[PDB]
Amino acid sequence: QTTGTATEPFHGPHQAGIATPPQAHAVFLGLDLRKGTGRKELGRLMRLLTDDARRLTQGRPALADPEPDLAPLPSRLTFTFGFGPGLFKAAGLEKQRPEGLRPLPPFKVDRLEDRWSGGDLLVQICCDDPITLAHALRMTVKDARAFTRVRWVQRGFRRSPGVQSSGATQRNLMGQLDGTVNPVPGTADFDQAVWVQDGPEWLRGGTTLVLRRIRMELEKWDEADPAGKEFAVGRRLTSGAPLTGRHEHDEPDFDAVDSAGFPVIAENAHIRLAHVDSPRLRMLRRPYNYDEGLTADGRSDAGLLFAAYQADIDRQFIPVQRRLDEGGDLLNLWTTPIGSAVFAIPPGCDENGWIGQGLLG
Amino acid sequence: QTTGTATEPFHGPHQAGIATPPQAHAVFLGLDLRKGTGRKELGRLMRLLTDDARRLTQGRPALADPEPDLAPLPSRLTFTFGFGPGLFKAAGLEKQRPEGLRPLPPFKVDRLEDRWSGGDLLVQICCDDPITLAHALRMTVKDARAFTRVRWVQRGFRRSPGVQSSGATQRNLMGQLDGTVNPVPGTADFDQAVWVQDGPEWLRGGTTLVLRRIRMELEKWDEADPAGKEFAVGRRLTSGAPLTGRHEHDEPDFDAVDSAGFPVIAENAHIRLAHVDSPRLRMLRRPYNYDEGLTADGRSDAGLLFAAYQADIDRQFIPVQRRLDEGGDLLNLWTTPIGSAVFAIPPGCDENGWIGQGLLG
Ligand code: HEM
Ligand code: HEM
Repeated sequence: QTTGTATEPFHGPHQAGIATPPQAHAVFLGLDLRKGTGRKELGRLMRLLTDDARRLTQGRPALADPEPDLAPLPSRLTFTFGFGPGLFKAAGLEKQRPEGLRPLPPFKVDRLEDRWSGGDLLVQICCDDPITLAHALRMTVKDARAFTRVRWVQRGFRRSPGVQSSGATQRNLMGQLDGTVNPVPGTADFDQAVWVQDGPEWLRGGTTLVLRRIRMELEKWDEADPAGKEFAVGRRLTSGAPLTGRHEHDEPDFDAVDSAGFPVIAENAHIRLAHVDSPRLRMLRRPYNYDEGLTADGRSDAGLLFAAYQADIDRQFIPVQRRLDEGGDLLNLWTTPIGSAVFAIPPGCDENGWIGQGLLG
Repeated sequence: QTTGTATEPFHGPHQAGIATPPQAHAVFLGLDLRKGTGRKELGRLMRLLTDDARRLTQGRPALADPEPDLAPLPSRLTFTFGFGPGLFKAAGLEKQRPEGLRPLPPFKVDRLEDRWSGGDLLVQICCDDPITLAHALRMTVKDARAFTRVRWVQRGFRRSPGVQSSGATQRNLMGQLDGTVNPVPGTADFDQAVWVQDGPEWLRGGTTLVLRRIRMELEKWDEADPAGKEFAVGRRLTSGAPLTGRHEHDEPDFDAVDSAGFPVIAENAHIRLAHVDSPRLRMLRRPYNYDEGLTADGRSDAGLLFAAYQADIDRQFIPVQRRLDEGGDLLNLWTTPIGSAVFAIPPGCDENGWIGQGLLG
């Protein structure tokens, strides 16, 4: 009943944390495999981590929990595990790597930093409470340290629980309503867009994650005229309505023109370039905001942990980003991708099973 | 009514953020004055910041707000401004610096880092929502940048709103219930312990802040035996009860002995060394937790933003810390102060007034 006692099921055909409505906090933990971590070792690793998530998400201490009193109040804690391209070579399982699971191709907007890119193994931990989250992260590292090195850890947040109603769209650190057009969990379009059905059999019921750390150049954004800001996106700042409508969820009319005959939503508006007509081909956007550090003279380092889930990186992610990589895409003046990683996310498990057992077992 | 629409009054005899029950998130912003920032400039600065807090805490955009749509949902946003020792020399107001407002004396446990210590000007921003908080921080830096350089920014969190009931004690990242013995806002003991009445007149109705960034050596803490953990503190881990009682709020009996004649609460137990018999001399503890970064092999960098408020640093803070600085203080094995700063926090203001006007006006 409480924000603190509420739980998310750990077991199911799918891993939690994907269809789960985004919780208030997230940590994306990126791990590289140690020299001796092969197929057997990854099995022991995933069995450890599986049981940790199984207990902690239900508010129970992990086995050998160093802080058992931090286990209760799970606050909708979820774990989502993902396998990077390198994990299949280390496992001797190159035959099982999906064809599209590989570093994204270069984009003109890219300013990618190694310290925010790549990784053999992802542990994505989401939770409505940051103390519960912190404990879950320590326990993960307690069992992963023998097998892996920490490549990076990216921390993000959304609104605190209760600040806005459930399902209402939340704003990003540019002040924009962010998440209006999105596959809805528990619809035909969602399952077909998100859950893998083709390709190697182990991944069916899983998905893929494209995780891109995108900096917001807020100093430049601030000085941008507000009417220019709406022209660049294709929607109004306060209402979130498309420029052709009046309410946030009005459907963007990409054929409307104005008095002078010009498109109401501009040719390079961000919702035009990013739109895909076929809903079943769309990506699931499930981002978190980040805010990290200030320089001496007061420049912010903040932006978006852009988390995209799709059944097929080549069909559903790369074309959109390629289309965004154009010159007239005005949002590129104010955003800069500084990190890129891709992960194959296995199906869920039941009792007696473990995450990744279909691949590594 | 909502966690998001709830507000804290900005105006009053005292600044908010001190007696205010701690909100879910905090940022402590440490600023050093630029070479040209004297008494007149500090007046313009404090008038800018005052009006920013006045509007933003009530869910209204600041003047020249770059992200006005991030102003609503204030979520109990508060600002607390503090003046460092150097601020009085730059203002030509050395006569008005409280005698005790100076860097803390050295302690044996100290491992102080310049990047977490000192500062001429504090902006402490607390809020139940991290997006609201982030916007408030950007607006603060927007108006402070011309006058100051950012020395440090320390970010901290407690439970999310709704995870525990109001007033229930929350745990720290060592799993300990933290905050049981504390002056209660709106009692004689609180007002006498917290609000300045003696010393220079401008500070009456204000207070002082001792802000110490204290790292938790969690790798060592984890390997410490649980019964040893309770012996070191003087209280039980799950219940929070003193070793002489059964419930969290039972009064510690510092005269009880066991069968063998030995003190039940040990001579160097952390609640014994830190206890002050006279409640009116106690400090107000209002800490935040921090969790920042992992090394390659999985060591955490986490701990406590220990925020202590008192009318008199020499009478109410330094003796306790000095008493904690002893050799048998076992908590010192697992905690390390890595940052120290002190601030004089002015009284509040009304409309037509501004924070610090009694000092700088
Ligand atoms: C910091 C970077 C970005 C910001 C601030 C941003 C912002 C927005 C905003 C304000 C909207 C309209 C509201 C909504 O429907 O969510 C939107 C829509 C969308 N964005 Fe972005 N976006 C960013 C990056 C990206 C990237 C890299 C992609 C890559 C695929 C992407 C894909 C989409 C899609 C598919 C939509 C839905 C458009 C539609 O069909 O109406 N966004 N974004
Ligand atoms: C990371 C460092 C620290 C940790 C983990 C810690 C933890 C605790 C715990 C678990 C308690 C008992 C529960 C409570 O009443 O809050 C306590 C009490 C207390 N602590 Fe600490 N503490 C730390 C540092 C400090 C420091 C530096 C001071 C400096 C004055 C201090 C002053 C006090 C006081 C006054 C009490 C109340 C004791 C009583 O009269 O019963 N603590 N602390």
